[PDB]
Amino acid sequence: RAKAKSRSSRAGLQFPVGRVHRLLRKGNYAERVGAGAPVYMAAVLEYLTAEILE
DNA sequence: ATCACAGGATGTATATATCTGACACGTGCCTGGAGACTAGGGAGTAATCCCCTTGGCGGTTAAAACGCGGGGGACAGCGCGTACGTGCGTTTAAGCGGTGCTAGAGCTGTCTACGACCAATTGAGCGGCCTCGGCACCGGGATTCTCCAGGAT
Repeated sequence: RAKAKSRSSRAGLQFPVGRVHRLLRKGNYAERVGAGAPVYMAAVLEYLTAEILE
């Protein structure tokens, strides 16, 4: 049994990834969401967040 | 000097006849709509808890309302001159039609890596709690604005 590990850490991100994946698959955006979509998106939201805050 | 009218010139709308290709209708599929069936999760209902909206009171205070005087902008009127509009004649390449080539859209069939799904485990994040520190406000002083008088242009 591997230890549970936050994806944000894995991706080197501060924004949550599992949650983004979760949001993407529902809200009825699509029947299915690919593994790399949540990750790509989390990076984008984080990037923009940084620009405004900076 | 201005009004209107009549004539000409021009451009528009009108009826007419003919042409053609874009619609209206019919045929033959064929695959998506409709009927029939079960299974189970979402929506509906009521309980009820308590948070937050409503209404009311009294002070106190800044903010609105009102009035007056006077400068400054909005507006109308005038005249200059030039930058556009209109019409003519020459030049351009747009549009039409047809030809020929093949690059890439669109569809078929096969196979497999990917994600939905489900059950188990747990730690990342949310609610509630205390603590005190950055921000808002007070009062005083510094200096940085605007505006008028008087002396230049």
